[PDB]
Amino acid sequence: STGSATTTPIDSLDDAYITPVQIGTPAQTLNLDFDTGSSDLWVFSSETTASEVDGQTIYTPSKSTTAKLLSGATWSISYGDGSSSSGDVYTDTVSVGGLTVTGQAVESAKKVSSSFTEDSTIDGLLGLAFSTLNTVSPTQQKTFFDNAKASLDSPVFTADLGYHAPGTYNFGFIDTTAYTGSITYTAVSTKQGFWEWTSTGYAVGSGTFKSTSIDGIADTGTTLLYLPATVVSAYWAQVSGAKSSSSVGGYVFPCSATLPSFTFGVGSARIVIPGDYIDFGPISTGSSSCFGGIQSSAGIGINIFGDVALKAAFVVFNGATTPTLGFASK
Ligand SMILES: CNCc1ccc(C(=O)NC)o1
Repeated sequence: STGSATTTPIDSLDDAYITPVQIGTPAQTLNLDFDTGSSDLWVFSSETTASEVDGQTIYTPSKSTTAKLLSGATWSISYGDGSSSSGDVYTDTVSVGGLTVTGQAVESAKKVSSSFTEDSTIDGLLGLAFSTLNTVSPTQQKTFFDNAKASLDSPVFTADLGYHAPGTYNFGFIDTTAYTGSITYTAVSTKQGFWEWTSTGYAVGSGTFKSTSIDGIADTGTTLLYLPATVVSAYWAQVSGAKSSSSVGGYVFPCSATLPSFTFGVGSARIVIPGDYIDFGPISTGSSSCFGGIQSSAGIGINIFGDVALKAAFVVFNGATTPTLGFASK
């Protein structure tokens, strides 16, 4: 089997991407944030505290003839941005882009933190990291990908995120029309439950490539690119008037600037992030200070190849017995 679904930016900055997901019978379609940095499929629901719902589409398990309470199961998750959610669990039929899993754990939110309530565009998350990170207790549950894997033509999914444009998530096949040149594959460690890999280095604009190992995670659920402070300082030093602002919480730059590109290594290959991808717009409406898309990972404890980096590539999440990542230009 295969599936193919379009993923669409939630706003003009590509702050996140939403993908429609069919849950239950008859189908209830929710727009979920596909997150390769977490392993829970959770939704706004008929159980969510009413004051914490503001415009989201909700899953109502009592309206699904295939929904079954997973008796005794709870979940509770805290993300790297300080957001959180928790609740109970149903199993139900979940389809993405024509690919159907029966008996998928659908984690129904009873509580969500303010950032989720305040974002009317995201109806929940679909985790695509390794199932070892799933929070359901006392019986840990599998991701949608892990449950689909055996049925797929090839045990893979791909992320093809757009810059200010829709893109695609494919499951079970590699669309050889969606990228240029060849795919370069690189080793993955699953020891922390992430798609963790080691970049071979970086360049700033037209500068020389610096060969240096950068361990990090391919994370579709993180907006920006978070890298070691040395690398980030070297990038922003090439932008007149850029500075790290403790009050704003990262590097800012004059909105009048033209940003240089950023290149990262994948083995002997190179992925170029155009400068425009690194512009996240005014810090507040009408400000001439703009927020940078490359930020320090210092304090986070891990480097994160988020959407800024991933949207410059066609990315293969290879879930073979030994997982690997693939990157192609496009
Ligand atoms: C786990 N991937 C999605 C997500 C939630 C919060 C964050 C984050 O803070 N990244 C820096 O990422």
